[PDB]
Amino acid sequence: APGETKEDIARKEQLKSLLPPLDNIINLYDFEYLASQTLTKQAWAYYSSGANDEVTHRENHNAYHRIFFKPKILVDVRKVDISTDMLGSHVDVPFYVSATALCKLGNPLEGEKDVARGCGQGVTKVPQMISTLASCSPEEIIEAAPSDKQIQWYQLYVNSDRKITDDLVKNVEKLGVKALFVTVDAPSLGQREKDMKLKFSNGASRALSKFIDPSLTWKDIEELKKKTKLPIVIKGVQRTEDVIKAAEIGVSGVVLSNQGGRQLDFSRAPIEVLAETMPILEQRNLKDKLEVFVDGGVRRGTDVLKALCLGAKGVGLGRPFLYANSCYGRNGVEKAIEILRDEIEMSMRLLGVTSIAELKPDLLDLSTLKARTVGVPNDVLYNEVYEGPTLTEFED
Amino acid sequence: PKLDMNKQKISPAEVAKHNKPDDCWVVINGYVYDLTRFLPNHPGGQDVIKFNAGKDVTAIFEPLHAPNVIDKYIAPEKKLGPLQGSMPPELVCPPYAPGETKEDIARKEQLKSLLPPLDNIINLYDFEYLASQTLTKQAWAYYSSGANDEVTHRENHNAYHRIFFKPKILVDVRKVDISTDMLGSHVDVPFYVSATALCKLGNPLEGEKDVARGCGQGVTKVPQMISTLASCSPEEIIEAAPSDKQIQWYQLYVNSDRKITDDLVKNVEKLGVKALFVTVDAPSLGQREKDMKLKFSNGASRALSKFIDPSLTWKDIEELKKKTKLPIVIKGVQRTEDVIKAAEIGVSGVVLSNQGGRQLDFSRAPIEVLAETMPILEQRNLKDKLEVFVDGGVRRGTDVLKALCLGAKGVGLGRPFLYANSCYGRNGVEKAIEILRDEIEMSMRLLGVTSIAELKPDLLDLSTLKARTVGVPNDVLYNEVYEGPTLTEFED
Ligand code: HEM
Ligand SMILES: Cc1cc2nc3c(=O)[nH]c(=O)nc-3n(C[C@H](O)[C@H](O)[C@H](O)COP(=O)(O)O)c2cc1C
Ligand SMILES: Cc1cc2nc3c(=O)[nH]c(=O)nc-3n(C[C@H](O)[C@H](O)[C@H](O)COP(=O)(O)O)c2cc1C
Repeated sequence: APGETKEDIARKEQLKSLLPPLDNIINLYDFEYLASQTLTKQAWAYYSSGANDEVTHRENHNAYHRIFFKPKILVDVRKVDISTDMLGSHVDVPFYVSATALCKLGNPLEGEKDVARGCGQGVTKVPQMISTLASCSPEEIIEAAPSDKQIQWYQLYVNSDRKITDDLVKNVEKLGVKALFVTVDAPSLGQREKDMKLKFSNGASRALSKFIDPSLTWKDIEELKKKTKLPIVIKGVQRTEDVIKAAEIGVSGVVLSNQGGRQLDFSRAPIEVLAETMPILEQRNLKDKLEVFVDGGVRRGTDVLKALCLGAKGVGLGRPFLYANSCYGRNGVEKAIEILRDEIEMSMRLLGVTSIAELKPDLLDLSTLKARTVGVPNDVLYNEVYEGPTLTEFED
Repeated sequence: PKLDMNKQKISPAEVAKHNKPDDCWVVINGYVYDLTRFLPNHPGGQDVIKFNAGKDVTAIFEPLHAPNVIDKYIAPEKKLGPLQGSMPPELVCPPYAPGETKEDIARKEQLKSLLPPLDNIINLYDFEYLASQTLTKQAWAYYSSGANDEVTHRENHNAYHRIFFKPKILVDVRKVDISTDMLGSHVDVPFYVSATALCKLGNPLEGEKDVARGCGQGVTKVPQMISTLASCSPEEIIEAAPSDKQIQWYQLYVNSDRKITDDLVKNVEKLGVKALFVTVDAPSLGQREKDMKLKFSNGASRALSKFIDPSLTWKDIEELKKKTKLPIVIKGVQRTEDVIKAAEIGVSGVVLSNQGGRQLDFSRAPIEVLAETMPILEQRNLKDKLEVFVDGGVRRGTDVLKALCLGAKGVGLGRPFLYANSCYGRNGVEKAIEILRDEIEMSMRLLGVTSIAELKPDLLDLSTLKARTVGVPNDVLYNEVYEGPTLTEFED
């Protein structure tokens, strides 16, 4: 606690349903606000933070905005269809809760259970990665799913102990789960400063966690494809050339990620990555060779749509659901599933197409995609004195 | 210093009569000195000694200059003779508090070990924030400011942000190696301490010495380039320095009295510093507004000083080269052609620097330069003729990294070690070091590489290097009118 000024009772009156009626809620940002000051300093830090200066973090969201829509007109759109298949499941929606370690932190009672409950409770059901570090037992989780259609997914951090892993691997292949997400981006953890900052007060490879095997490789991989039947997605790719390495070692999926930028500041945003990639995957003919996935930044229908439009087999969010959960639990979480589904939906029509398959790039103004500028330090001295036009008054 | 002479005598209200900065005598410690000559030529504005002339002064001189100061820069016969008795009070100078207010107590008692534990600091920025609350309205002023509209200084840093990474994945990075080597010696870390002047302002007490300490003492250890305008002597800073395998570099401002210089050099070469970095981007003293803005709440070329000689020229560097065994580095190059010229005279390296924005506002980011330049160095088959350095504005290891992949042999920080030393002294400095090295190692890891030679342009997303932008000066009236959307509530 101990940033926990008995103010846990500012927090308390807030949680203490100060929260609005879970349907006054309007977008994913709404969750996130309520989250930011009801959760614990400690939880909120863990969750919110990002690598160092938190550019890549923020950059991932913004890069969506170099991208604008060319939409399509007088296209009959009474009915739109928004579903698609991932790793040959077929899939309500085309986005996916994703793997968000320690939810017991903002959901003490329920944890990532409240998540699955969430992705299955509702007319809509969506996938789920299960962090290799949940607050819960894979079993404890994998069991609170209602619909037996709800799909489910293992993200896994290899180990040091090629044993413990070779165990969980099949331990989980035992319990159901339709694939493997190996999270390569995370040999060390990143220096998530908002965390450290209260984990006290309020040659140092102390920040390589040894759950993660900092020594992972393409062998260790081309291995594990053999030690299993499940498919494999390499979560955390960060360039073109690595992508091709999955393509060649012929694995299955990829996520273009950087862990919500919690990893390395000045990593690019995945949407940039996607965008340069996909088209190369035309000219090699590894075109269908590989499902590609994208994450982080994602807060709107539009975001998602854009991703798709660009190539994504499927798009992932963490935080949003992560807040969702921690304060309406599984209900919160499914409203989320609800929310984001509608944005996908209305936009789809205003966009002029009816199947996710119909989502091709030509629907995108992609001409500014690389306008990723840094302006010059505006002029302190002159702005300070300058003074602007003013609006007419009102009387007396 | 001292002198004594033997002979002369003198007086507690008749040398009170030279105050006219035309005719200038003063009394320092025991002794009396004719100024009139050196006046216009004295590093920190000339000015401050018009405004104090015909006094004692020790208040003012003592705690902020180098020792052997007199007995280096003045002739044996300005060294006039003893004061007999003293002088009366105003007519012996209280030092030296431009803008200070019995508030060096909001200050004092903030320093009031009120300052966090050194293990609390997490980046370079916090030193600077601390520093900024504790240092002296001038110590802050001076350390912190840059020329003019302060634009090259922010740009030096911001420029790093138009570079992004392309990291390598699945690479065994259990062990990584940030050491590298520089200019002949081999080094622990790929970056150094640039020279800063007067640290005794922020560390009134050991100044440049605690820096030498902070980079010698720990297990990771680092190159200190020493300023020709240190608060301490070099002798001091060099027999200050705790470690043997520690390494120290001299920065030269060449005097107009090319002798004084030639002695500086031979002497430093004897305490075996290891390189000389001749700083060339200060023929005039650039103009540091916030620092001026002090005096005034209390020429045309009052910015020259026979001290920093403003007429040094490649012939001069080429003639330096023959009087010395130390490798020469030219500090403050700002574009590709003067880099090649250095190459063509075969000096042994250059620093791309613009002194951290203090000199010429609208100098470039030395990052951007280095980018444009290095490849050029290739196409002239003049690749490794030349070690390239780079400074200004570097605040996180990713920065350092970005420069290394770019070709830099090495990178310098200035203020952060200053602010660090200032608040915290030698552990301050080391602590910084440590902070930085960790960042580097850690990101060097995330990037998918294990040693410094594997940093390379193939790791960088350069595609928006050049995107320095200026946005159209935009829309007070509309912005004023637009109400943006809004997040939901909680319920009273
Ligand atoms: C007599 C031989 C002297 C020598 C060799 C000398 C040398 C120096 C040097 C290297 C500096 C650092 C300034 C910078 O940032 O550019 C300095 C600054 C300073 N000097 Fe001296 N100085 C001398 C005499 C004096 C005298 C007579 C005074 C009378 C007060 C004086 C007062 C100061 C002060 C107050 C500063 C710091 C102010 C600032 O630049 O913000 N010095 N001097
Ligand atoms: C609080 C938190 C915990 C995370 N834990 C994991 C994890 O255990 N394993 C994993 O592969 N990704 C982890 N991630 C990364 C995500 O799966 C995902 O890449 C990310 O959140 C995408 O960005 P976004 O949150 O803004 O939507 C986590 C992210 C957050 C915010
Ligand atoms: C307070 C101060 C004093 C300086 N004095 C000198 C000096 O005497 N000689 C020199 O060559 N450079 C001097 N410099 C410039 C640097 O050595 C260096 O180029 C600069 O500090 C690099 O930028 P940074 O402070 O953003 O890291 C000084 C810089 C500062 C900030």
